[PDB]
Amino acid sequence: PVNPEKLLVITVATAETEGYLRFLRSAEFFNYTVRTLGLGGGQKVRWLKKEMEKYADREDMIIMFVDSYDVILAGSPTELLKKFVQSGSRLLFSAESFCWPEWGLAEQYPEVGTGKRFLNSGGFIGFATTIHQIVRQWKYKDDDDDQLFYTRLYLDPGLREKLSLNLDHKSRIFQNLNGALDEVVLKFDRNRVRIRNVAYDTLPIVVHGNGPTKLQLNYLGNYVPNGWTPEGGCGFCNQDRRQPPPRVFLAVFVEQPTPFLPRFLQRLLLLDYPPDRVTLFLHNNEVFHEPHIADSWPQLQDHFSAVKLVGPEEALSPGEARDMAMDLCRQDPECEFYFSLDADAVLTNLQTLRILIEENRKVIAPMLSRHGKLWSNFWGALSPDEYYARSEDYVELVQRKRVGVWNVPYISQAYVIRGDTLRMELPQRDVFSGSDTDPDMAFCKSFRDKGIFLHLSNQHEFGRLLATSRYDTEHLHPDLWQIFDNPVDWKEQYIHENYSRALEGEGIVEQPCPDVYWFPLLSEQMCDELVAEMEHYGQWSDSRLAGVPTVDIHMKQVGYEDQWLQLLRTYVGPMTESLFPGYHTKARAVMNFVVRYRPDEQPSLRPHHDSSTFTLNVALNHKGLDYEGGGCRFLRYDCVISSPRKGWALLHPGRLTHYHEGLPTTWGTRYIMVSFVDP
Amino acid sequence: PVNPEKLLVITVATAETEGYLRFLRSAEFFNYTVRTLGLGGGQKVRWLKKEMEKYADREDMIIMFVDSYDVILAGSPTELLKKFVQSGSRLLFSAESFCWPEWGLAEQYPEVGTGKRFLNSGGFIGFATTIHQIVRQWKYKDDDDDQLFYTRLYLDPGLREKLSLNLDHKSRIFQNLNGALDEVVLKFDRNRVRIRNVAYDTLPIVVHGNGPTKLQLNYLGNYVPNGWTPEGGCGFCNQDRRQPPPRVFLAVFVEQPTPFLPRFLQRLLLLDYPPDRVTLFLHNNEVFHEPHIADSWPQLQDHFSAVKLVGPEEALSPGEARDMAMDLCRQDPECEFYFSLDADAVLTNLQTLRILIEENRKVIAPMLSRHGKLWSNFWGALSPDEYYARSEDYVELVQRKRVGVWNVPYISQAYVIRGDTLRMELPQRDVFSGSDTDPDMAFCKSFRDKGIFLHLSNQHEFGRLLATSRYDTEHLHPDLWQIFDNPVDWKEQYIHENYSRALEGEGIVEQPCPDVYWFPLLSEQMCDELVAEMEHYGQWSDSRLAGVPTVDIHMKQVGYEDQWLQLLRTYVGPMTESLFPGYHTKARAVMNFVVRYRPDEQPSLRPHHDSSTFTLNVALNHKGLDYEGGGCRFLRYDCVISSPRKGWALLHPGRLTHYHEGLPTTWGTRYIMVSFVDP
Ligand SMILES: *[C@@H]1O[C@H](CO)[C@@H](O[C@@H]2O[C@H](CO)[C@@H](O)[C@H](O)[C@H]2NC(C)=O)[C@H](O)[C@H]1NC(C)=O
Ligand SMILES: *[C@@H]1O[C@H](CO)[C@@H](O[C@@H]2O[C@H](CO)[C@@H](O)[C@H](O)[C@H]2NC(C)=O)[C@H](O)[C@H]1NC(C)=O
Ligand SMILES: *[C@@H]1O[C@H](CO)[C@@H](O)[C@H](O)[C@H]1NC(C)=O
Ligand SMILES: *[C@@H]1O[C@H](CO)[C@@H](O)[C@H](O)[C@H]1NC(C)=O
Ligand SMILES: O=C(O)CCC(=O)C(=O)O
Ligand SMILES: O=C(O)CCC(=O)C(=O)O
Ligand SMILES: [Fe+2]
Ligand SMILES: [Fe+2]
Ligand SMILES: [Mn+2]
Ligand SMILES: [Mn+2]
Ligand SMILES: [Mn+2]
Ligand SMILES: [Mn+2]
Repeated sequence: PVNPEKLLVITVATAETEGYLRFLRSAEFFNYTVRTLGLGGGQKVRWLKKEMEKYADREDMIIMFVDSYDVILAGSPTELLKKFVQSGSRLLFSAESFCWPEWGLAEQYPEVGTGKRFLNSGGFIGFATTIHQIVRQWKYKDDDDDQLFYTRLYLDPGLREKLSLNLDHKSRIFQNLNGALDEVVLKFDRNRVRIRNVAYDTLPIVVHGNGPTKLQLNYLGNYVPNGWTPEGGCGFCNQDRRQPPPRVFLAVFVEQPTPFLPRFLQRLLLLDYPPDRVTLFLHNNEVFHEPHIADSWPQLQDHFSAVKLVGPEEALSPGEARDMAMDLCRQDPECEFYFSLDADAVLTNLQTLRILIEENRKVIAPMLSRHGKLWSNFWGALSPDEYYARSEDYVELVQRKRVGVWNVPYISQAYVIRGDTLRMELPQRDVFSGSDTDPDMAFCKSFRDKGIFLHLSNQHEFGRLLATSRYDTEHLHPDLWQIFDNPVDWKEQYIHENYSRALEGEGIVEQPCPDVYWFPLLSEQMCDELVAEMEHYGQWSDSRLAGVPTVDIHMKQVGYEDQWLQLLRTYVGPMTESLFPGYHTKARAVMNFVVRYRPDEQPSLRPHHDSSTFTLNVALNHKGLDYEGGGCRFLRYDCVISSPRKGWALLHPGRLTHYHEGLPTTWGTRYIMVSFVDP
Repeated sequence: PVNPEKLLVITVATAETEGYLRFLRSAEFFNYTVRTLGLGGGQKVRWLKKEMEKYADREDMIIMFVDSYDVILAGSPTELLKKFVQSGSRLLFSAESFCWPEWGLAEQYPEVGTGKRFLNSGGFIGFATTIHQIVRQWKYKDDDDDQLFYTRLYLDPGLREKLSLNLDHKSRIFQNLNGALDEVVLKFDRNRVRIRNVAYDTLPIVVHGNGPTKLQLNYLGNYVPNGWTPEGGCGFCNQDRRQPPPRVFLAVFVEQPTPFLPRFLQRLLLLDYPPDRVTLFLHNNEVFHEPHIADSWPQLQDHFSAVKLVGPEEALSPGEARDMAMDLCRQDPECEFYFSLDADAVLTNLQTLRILIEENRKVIAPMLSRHGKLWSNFWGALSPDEYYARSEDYVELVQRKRVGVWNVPYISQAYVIRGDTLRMELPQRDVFSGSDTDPDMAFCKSFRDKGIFLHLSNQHEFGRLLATSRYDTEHLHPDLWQIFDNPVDWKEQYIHENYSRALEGEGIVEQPCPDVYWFPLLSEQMCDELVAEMEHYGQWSDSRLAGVPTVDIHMKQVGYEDQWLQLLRTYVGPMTESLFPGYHTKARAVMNFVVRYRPDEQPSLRPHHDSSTFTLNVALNHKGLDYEGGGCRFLRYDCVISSPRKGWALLHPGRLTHYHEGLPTTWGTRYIMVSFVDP
């Protein structure tokens, strides 16, 4: 039984990158001793050769040399030394599928049955004496290949047998990922994750993301060895910092017509971060949003430490605008953090900026998804063309079956970047631009090209993404038509704030007349925009029974029937079934129309029955302020609703029993919305 | 100016028939002096010749000889004498269109332009001396024609010129009806009626219904001269009597299957006449009515002085049965009046027998019509074939625009006959039988053949006639299907007695639950016969909405849909419009059915909505006596109708609001009738 205190791990690193630190944390988890050369590829052997002179006689010592930037450790020193002894080798190299650099040498390699045949110098383990005898032979220069130097020495059949050199053909200790991606799966335990090679049924110690397998290693690195575990949750999510706070440049990008932009702009005033510590940059590419931004700008200027607007007049491309905002932070030594936030990102968590800063990463994004769907502001995997690909754990992340902070190949729409990273590691201006590749992908490639991890946190609920795809802007109030595409935000803007409480009970609903129910339905903004949309149409004027017309406009005339029918199904239907227990509705309504009452034209509506099972009657403006005059009188009951409430609706039967009358409007203008449901 | 005291009217009569008395009353109206020969046709001249010897020298005297049985006087003696002087004749005969008996003598008659050419001995006026010179020449015998005797003397041209004989060619004084029916119309005044000859524009004094114009004279006799006047009403209706009362034989004839016979039999017990003075004869030709009559017979026997039933077993024809009943009165000297009453005659006036007896006629019928139509129990006129013909005043009589007691050619279904008339004037037994002519016409001919008037009184409202035409007897309770043909009697039997008061108001209708109305609709007899008709069918088992069947029978299965739909239109529709002001109904209902609740089969009905605008729910039996168990529960109201009332119906909305439940029937059997109206 070899002594773990006799095992030394040697690696090379010239900077403490995130990949090097990820390797080190995996080594510390298993209590390895690590010796790092070069913190102050032929240069690797030069440093190792020098380092090995101290151990030229140490037959008692076992040394494992591995890369660090693209390596993680998955097993303990005890298991590692046990497998090394089981190999019966005195210096065991990692094996792989490809013979590089010299392809011609593939002939001299011994025949291997089912295992890997060729050597890989990214990982080997052996006695210090044997290793010293190999690396002392290096005399070349730093730019010459170390793989071929180790190669050439191995294919010397006399030296291979003298020093007992071997390759780990079946990945018992070393797992090189290149050419073996389909052999490697995660193997889970309670508080630990490692990999299994399903082709050889081994549990390797060293995971080497050699070649173009860096993202596959980033994926494995999110779990192995203590990254995320079924019982402890994620391991580095808590350890890395899970009076005044840092100064932030907040950059907002409006690159397309976007629903609910006034709501987004107002939400910027609500973010829970000292506004005297935030500098706002806003780029707007759309003339459609200029009034929205002009409306909000006085509040934004009074809120934040400084503000800057770059408008459509400047004709900046999205990539040119993102380069500009990011460089404004880069060239300002007081910008400690850069917060990029796209207009289609809805932040429900107002502490999002604090939470992301505390995670203490170079680059980190909050996870945001389209409501109820899988599409999110990140990708788990890339196609070889850098097109989207679904990763093995993407659904679990999006559905928050697994929460944590994840190393991912692509993020978008919202991220927080350390300002010192922009200055020291990505100093160039062409981060998003400079190629015909998409600006958002060019950004991610730029960071991946520097070995900077792109982190994604689903540790908290942060918000959602708006659908902007086919946002029809040919309306006076286009967000009225957003009931299908963004129903969550449509509800928060247009459905009455106290509706849900009324639907759930709590005594909001009233019964002012027998079997006439009264509940809040529409917000004041919905009422104003619906009225304004009706008057914008302008062409004013039904299924009533007396023994009966109104000046009105039907939803179909203005192209709002399908939308109003959706509101009926989603909000009125459930309300009716709660208030008339035993009745069930699909919210059929052929008659949906706004009627206008004025003393100048039609001020009243004579007694009648509606052609409906029940009628919805929503006031749309204020009694007293917008009109003087009565509301609705149900004759068989001697009951009048004298004071209608703007966003509140009446629910009453349409036939037989509720003969009703529209009392004359005596001043101003009275607008109501009425649907004859279930005819 | 000739003196009216110098005018003597001479007529002949061997008995004081109604026609003679009608003539006399018309003579008394104008204050004529009448000398009647023979109260103790050649015999007419013999009596006149003898009578004239007293006046052979009376040049101061004017004498008018007229028949009496078929004559009425229409003008005064003053007008008569004025016209006689204007004629410039000394003996003026009536003229007519036909030369009888000898047709050959038509040549010797003087040419007449537009007027009547030939003589008629039924009426003439002249000086007593001139008349004596003519009638003293008669020496023949009583069976020889008087017309030819007067004829032959007139066509003697020398005697015609010597005595100044003339004919009333243009009907200035005498109006013979035969051959001039289209020349004669009534001329009305305030308190007097006479005739005008429109062909000559005259106002005759003497109306002679000679030949086959006796019925036309009877028609004129109903008005002329003081018969019926626009301002005094009828003149003989009041004058002829308009402790114990006379004994009556009441004869009832059931000659066809007749609706509501139990009601007729019960009504016999209600007639306002001392039953100890009435003897009941009832003939029933129908086996269908034997149970009806057997049911009633103990009450009838205990009510009347004596009773006799002649059943279908005897195989009497209608004419043989009417002869038998009438002869039972004829051969009984204690039968002072015979009252014949057909089963299809509904007497609403319970004093009908008293009223008709008081009118003091030989034969008189109360006017009865089919409800709302013109057909009645009398004819105003006959075709020459004795088929029905409409008279000039028939509609006025039927509509009671003119009321009185009318001399008519035909009566049926109800009449009161003086018993002494049967004994002394119509002693034969073959009154209705003896020929292939219809029994009811043979009866009328028999009386007309004896100069007996058939009177008809519409002075009061007496009753109506049932439709019996196509009475379908293939039912357990055939009168249930009589809603179309006899709706007045159908209502009195089957509609709840307090329905009409409830429809008119008066606080009968109740509202036990909100918008559930409760009113009496069906009589207990309707409920029992409907239930019994359902069980007679036997084959027990819908448009309900829950989140829902019943053991029931639909009206269509038993052939009662059209009838029930008529009840809905006539009685439920108006009730619904009164109780739901503003709602209007045509009473559409596709679902009409009786459901049965029993603990053994289906005892309850789970909560549901009906497929209807409103639902009619009529209990059909008694809670407690027929079943134990609850009724109807409306869930949204916490309101139960625990005690249903047998003939009462519930009226409630069918959709949205009145989710309702049929509480379990725990004993017996519960029957209800339900219609889903206006689906
Ligand atoms: C929704 O309901 C809330 C509370 O039921 C309303 O807020 C109240 O408004 C009155 C005056 O308008 C205040 O005196 C109360 O203190 C408020 N309550 C709370 C809890 O703030 C609110 O106005 C309703 N929304 C709308 C649109 O009418
Ligand atoms: C129709 O209504 C009348 C009166 O409203 C009911 O007759 C009453 O019946 C009660 C007992 O049943 C008596 O005490 C009253 O004196 C009766 N009133 C009269 C005026 O006679 C009658 O029962 C109702 N008809 C039905 C079929 O229920
Ligand atoms: C690492 O070593 C320490 C003692 O220095 C020990 O307490 C700890 O449990 C070890 N951890 C592992 C994973 O071996
Ligand atoms: C008939 O004569 C009487 C007098 O005797 C007279 O009062 C009456 O008015 C007369 N009537 C007519 C109709 O001439
Ligand atoms: O003015 C009102 O409140 C009644 C409107 C109404 O009943 C209708 O539009 O049918
Ligand atoms: O039993 C009752 O009273 C309810 C009957 C009912 O609602 C129905 O027949 O639809
Ligand atoms: Fe209405
Ligand atoms: Fe029902
Ligand atoms: Mn490497
Ligand atoms: Mn309209
Ligand atoms: Mn005569
Ligand atoms: Mn049924």
